[PDB]
Amino acid sequence: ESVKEFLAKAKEEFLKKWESPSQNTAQLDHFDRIKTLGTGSFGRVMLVKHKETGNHYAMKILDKQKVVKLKQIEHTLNEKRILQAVNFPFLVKLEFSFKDNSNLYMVMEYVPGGEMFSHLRRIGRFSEPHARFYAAQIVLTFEYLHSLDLIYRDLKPENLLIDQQGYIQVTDFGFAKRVKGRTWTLCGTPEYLAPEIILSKGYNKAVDWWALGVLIYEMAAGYPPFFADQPIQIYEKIVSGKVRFPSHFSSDLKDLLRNLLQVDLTKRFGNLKNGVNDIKNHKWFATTDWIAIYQRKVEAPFIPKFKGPGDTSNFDDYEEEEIRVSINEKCGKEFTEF
Ligand SMILES: N=C(N)c1ccncc1
Ligand SMILES: N=C(N)c1ccncc1
Repeated sequence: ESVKEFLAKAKEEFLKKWESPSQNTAQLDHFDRIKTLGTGSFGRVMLVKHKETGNHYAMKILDKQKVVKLKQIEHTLNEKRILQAVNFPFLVKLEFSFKDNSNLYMVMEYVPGGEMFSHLRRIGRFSEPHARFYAAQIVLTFEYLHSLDLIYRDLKPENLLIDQQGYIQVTDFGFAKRVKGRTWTLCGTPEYLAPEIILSKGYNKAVDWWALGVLIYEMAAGYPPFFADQPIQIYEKIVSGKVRFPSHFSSDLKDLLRNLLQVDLTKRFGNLKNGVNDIKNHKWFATTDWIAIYQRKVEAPFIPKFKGPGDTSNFDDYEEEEIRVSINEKCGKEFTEF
């Protein structure tokens, strides 16, 4: 009942913000730009500093014209509407949002420890206790998101930032969506796609649990289970129903992964009658104090090295491009609700 009442309040609070989203809560010249932290086909993330408070933030900047051309309008409206409505210890907090003639802006907390991906590639692979600590946070986060009828759809090490306490902060909700029932969009990253996405089926939250299997495998092995030079070859391996495990994997880890990497979505852990509890009660998680993880009372496997809230050393170097704002409004109709 404690979990039921927790999730009921979580949904109440989400729905109130979902039905009346915040809009236009800062403007660009409230900030100084410091450094580009990442770049994509239609957007960027920049470290910025608020000029009055001195606080640092990660500012996601999306080019409206490029969003339209890459057919990401609905997805970018999803991302902002969801981010301004959610609240969970392992989700990056949105602090401000606004738009101008050219761009959409989402200003969120800056997490200086960097992407899990960098740390995983630096060390090679995580020990099972280390992987399990992160996995437990994703399990709780998906329990939260799925109870709100939200599917995340982009789980991968690059989207998991490590904070000052060594805990995960999930970022990039660009593919997240509120879904009652099925949805159909081809999106994600090839190595993490569930078979039913590859096969163009109407799919559901079970794709997140498949991706968790991929993530746990990758954290514990150092590489994902389905790897190939071309996406088509990755997809053939994903749908095959065959995975090989390193001998150093524990038997419990292999058993959990076989049930998360279940190609038949109707047999996949997280999608059975007991839902998330088939995962939480699995022997691989026997040492996990779920409440202590939620309360952030467990000592983390490591704390990232950084000097302070403005340190960018755990992110990499990109060409610094202008934040140009047209004299004329672009795509106003498409982004009215942003
Ligand atoms: N890539 C990001 N959205 C990000 C968020 C927070 N801190 C750093 C990066
Ligand atoms: N003390 C623990 N590790 C613990 C394990 C499972 N459930 C609660 C606590």
